[PDB]
Amino acid sequence: SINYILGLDIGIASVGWAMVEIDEEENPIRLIDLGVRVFERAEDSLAMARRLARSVRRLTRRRAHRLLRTRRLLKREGVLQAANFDENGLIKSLPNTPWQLRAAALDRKLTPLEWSAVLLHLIKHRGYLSQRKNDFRTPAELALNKFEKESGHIRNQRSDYSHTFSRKDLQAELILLFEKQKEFGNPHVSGGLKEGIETLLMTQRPALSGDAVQKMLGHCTFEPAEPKAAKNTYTAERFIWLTKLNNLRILEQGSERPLTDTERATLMDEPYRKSKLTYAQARKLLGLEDTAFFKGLRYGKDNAEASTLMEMKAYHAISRALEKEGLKDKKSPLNLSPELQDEIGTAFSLFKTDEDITGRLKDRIQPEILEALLKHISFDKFVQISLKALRRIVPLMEQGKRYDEACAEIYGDHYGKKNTEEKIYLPPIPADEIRNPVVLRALSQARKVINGVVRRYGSPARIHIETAREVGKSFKDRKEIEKRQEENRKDREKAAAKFREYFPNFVGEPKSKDILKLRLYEQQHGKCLYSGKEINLGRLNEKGYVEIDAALPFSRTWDDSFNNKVLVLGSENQNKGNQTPYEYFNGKDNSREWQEFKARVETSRFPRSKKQRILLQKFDRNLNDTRYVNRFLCQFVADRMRLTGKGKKRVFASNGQITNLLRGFWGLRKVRAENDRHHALDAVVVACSTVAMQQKITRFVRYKEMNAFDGKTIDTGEVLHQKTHFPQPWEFFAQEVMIRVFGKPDGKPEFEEADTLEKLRTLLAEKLSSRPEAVHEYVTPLFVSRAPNRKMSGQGHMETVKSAKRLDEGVSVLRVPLTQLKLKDLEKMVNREREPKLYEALKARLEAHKDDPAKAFAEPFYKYDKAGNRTQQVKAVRVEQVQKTGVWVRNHNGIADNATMVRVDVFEKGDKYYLVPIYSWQVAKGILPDRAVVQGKDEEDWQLIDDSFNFKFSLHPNDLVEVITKKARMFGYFASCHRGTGNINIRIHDLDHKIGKNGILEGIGVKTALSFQKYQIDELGKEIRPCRLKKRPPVR
RNA sequence: GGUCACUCUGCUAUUUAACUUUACGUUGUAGCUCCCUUUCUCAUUUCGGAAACGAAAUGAGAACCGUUGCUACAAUAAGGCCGUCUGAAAAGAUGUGCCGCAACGCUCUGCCCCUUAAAGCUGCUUUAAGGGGCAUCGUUUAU
DNA sequence: TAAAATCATATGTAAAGTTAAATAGCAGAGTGACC
DNA sequence: ATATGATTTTA
Ligand SMILES: [Mg+2]
Repeated sequence: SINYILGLDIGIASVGWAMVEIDEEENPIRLIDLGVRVFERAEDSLAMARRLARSVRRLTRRRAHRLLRTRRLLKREGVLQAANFDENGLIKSLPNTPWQLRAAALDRKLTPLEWSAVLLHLIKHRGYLSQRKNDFRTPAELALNKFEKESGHIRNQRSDYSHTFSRKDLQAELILLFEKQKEFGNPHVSGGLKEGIETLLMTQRPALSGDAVQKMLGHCTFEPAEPKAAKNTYTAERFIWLTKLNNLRILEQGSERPLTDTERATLMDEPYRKSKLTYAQARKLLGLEDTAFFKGLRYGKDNAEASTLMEMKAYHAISRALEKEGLKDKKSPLNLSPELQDEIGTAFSLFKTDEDITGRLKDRIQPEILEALLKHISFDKFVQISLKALRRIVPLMEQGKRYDEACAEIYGDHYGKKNTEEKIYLPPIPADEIRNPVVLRALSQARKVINGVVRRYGSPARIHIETAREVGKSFKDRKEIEKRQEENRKDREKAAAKFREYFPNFVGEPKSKDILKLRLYEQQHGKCLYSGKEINLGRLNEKGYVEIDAALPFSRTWDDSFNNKVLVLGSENQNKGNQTPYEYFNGKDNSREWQEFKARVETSRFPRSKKQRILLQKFDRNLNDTRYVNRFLCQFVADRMRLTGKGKKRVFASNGQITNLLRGFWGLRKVRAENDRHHALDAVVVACSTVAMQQKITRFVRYKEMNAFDGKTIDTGEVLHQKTHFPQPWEFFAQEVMIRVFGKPDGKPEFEEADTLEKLRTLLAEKLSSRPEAVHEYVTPLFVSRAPNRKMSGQGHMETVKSAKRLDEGVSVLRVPLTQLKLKDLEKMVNREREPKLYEALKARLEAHKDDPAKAFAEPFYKYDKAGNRTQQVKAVRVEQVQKTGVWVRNHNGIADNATMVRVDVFEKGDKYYLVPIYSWQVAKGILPDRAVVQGKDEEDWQLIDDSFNFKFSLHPNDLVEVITKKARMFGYFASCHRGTGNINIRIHDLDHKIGKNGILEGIGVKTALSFQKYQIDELGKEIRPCRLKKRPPVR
């Protein structure tokens, strides 16, 4: 066959792959083949969006269900008498004054209709119930009075948020309303009715029930049939304390030593004996004259030995719960067998509801103790090793054995249980282990590419993959990194301690967002960074008092990084909406408030990176998934695939820094020429990168002070690039590579590409004259393959609903806010002529404010009668919009634009092609469209399809298409189809931004097309084979 | 001696998946409401008149439609279902009711492509066996 | 004018929480491949 | 990014 090395540059969206032939001494000698697999889809996540849509489906459905149940309950308790309901089960003549009725129920009897309206309104708007284990008289009255005698509206609004009502405040309202209405008569104050209404209002499903944790929990390292153990387990805590104890090291004057058996015995039961065993305390218990330090620590400008080193969190948690419930003496030790401690830790870790926990503990532990435990405990996180393996390992570590010693005595080695069964073809990725569809897709596509090169060229000798790791750093660099991480650790400790201070009643310990809140409270000086008012730290858990605002919105930045979050008031955050602080304070004209906000920012303890981001006034993603893909790939490949290389480790995990340095050392520095083809180039370097070069680079950067991106060292002040030490594979490596990868010659991107075998072979036999091994069998050009998306589902329609009452005309009607009503919108306002004075006044404001609606309508706009008096305020106006097509939604009461076109069917009649667009909602419906696009006309005047039309094929996104238009011949990848125009759009495989519009041929006609035919292509860019459909495919 | 990979532990930073809720936003429908096109009915006032009667203009009042603001109800993908109790059925009662914008895969089905063999035919076709790829198929994924 | 290109404009949003999984890096203990 | 109205250019 042939001996090559396969190199891989894998990203979130692409797999650049390359092959290099090596000799019997495994050096590189020839570039055999290369390609780029682009498997992404048209651009949070798709899975995240799916999850949010599912959650809102469940929310809508559960509210509808409980309101249905409420109407039913009202019927069964005789409140309503079935002359009250209609065909739809709705209540006829249901009054629409429930706030006023909720206020009046404090002072009079209510009509059965009034009282039903009150109950349904309370249950529909039921407020937020805390989910953490732990006027007046009425929120209604209060709302009515201040808000409406003073705000004009009761409900919250987009830019004017006004109230926050607890579910318990509304529960108090409900109870007080039944008590009052029973003072006044109201034969509808049943005990059953009360129970039912209050249960419908208060009930909500648990966040975790049953096996929810177990289905997510991992499995043991050593015995994979067993689940992980919880950290809040006597066995797991004893394991962690034994590993900290056996691995503890005293750095003496010059020598270091492990703890003596006697010292280990002096410490063993210390974390059990007291709340925490700190380093300074252990120091005092150990003798340890002052010229003795601990390997680890920090030993900075703080009391480092005050840091903990161990507390038996679960031991003392259980102990303190039992103590606080008068069941264990504080002085006395905990009185439960370790098996029971493990069982109760596992219980509160796997299960969170009282029901589920008791269902696993009642027969194991005494009901007084279980009562005390449900009350004060919260547990989580689970260590990496099951309880079984830990029960086997921790006794040996009690004896002094190291971690690996015990693991090797018991299981043979401390590497754990690995499945390694070589196969020639990489086995599919388990996908049980990877709950990340983007990572899973990248891994599956890399598998497809690898098994493709194996089906085509046999087994690779060695596979080199580019990871996301960084080169072993200097000793100064990583100690600076350590200082900064340690600064953060101490900030998190201070926040957690502050939180324990203010909230002694909290059950469990602070969670991450809790440390986030208080760490912001610290860095911000205890004030809302938008309003300047101090934050009442006593109520952080009150829903709505303060909210963690993504300063730059998630919908616009997809950013959750700490530098993006500020701690602001609930009202302030919600009025901010999805604006940036710059937009929110209008800092174009430095508003009185934008000057203040900026100042508040500059006087904060924020890092100067966060400060710059909080104020950006400018726009124009994810590498975690990439590193994850790669670590997994390397591990997977090594563990499971046949390789011909000489050694035992035939997979080399590389990283971008080694590729960057080799491209800088070999000439391929490539400022900003980023086009899909480049991923092949990297792959080549990855295949040429070897372990020796890894090691040598690491030595130069760590011990010889080399910068690990530019490749330069500075002596005095010389600035020398270390190019010499890393010879490229062959002399003219750069030139050949550039030609093979990109078609054109290295020096000039200006030249037209060689786009076939003959042109490319001639070009590279010419340019590099001397090297005759450059050309050979496999020197086909680089044609970037793209995965096809032939999936039939997707977003059915856009999410704005528009009025279709005038759809025959060909217009939708949507009510636009004035602050958004720009002057081109105004002339399409519906009452442009019905209300001429209104049109003219709106025009006047827009013209006076240079057509800036936010400034034009910052002052409230009202209508005026003929007498000149002020009348109603205008905050929005219906506006007409063209609508020639759409999706009926919301019980056929509105219409929305199309969102996703699933496929385009092509037919032929008289050597003319026609296009039938099919969208997602039609699949939902089961409709297979009859009419093909006519450019100028609406869909009714489109071409009916019947027996007289020859179906050619169907077309999904990124299917390969060839269109010949006696003006030009074009080949690609289908992207879009224009219903208005009837044309298609195609991506050029390499998305070369010089041809088309950013690499997309927009507006390609296929009506007069000489030839219009669909192709396929493999993972490598090989085997381009046109295919013809036989029978037109249904949609269901 | 170094670098690396992996095992476990503490930590820092970031991300993913799953779940439970809130409040908005949009559309429709109502009630009160703002403007306002049209159309009636009446009044007043000018014109005309032999009479009755007609004509304008203004001002009240309605009504269709448009529609401003507040409140409520319904819907919140398009589309499909499930338990329990009555009931011969028709169907009624009922529920912390369940799915639907992602991904993987090849066991069943559909659908594209390649190889090998056999036979035919003057490059195609049928039978067979194997091998891929994508799915409207199986599953993660159900009351 | 019919068909093909080009330009142009619009896309749902803010929170509260219970969880599990992953990776990059710092540090501590180890084994083994590899330079 | 896609979906598609609105406009200009081309056969
Ligand atoms: Mg915000």
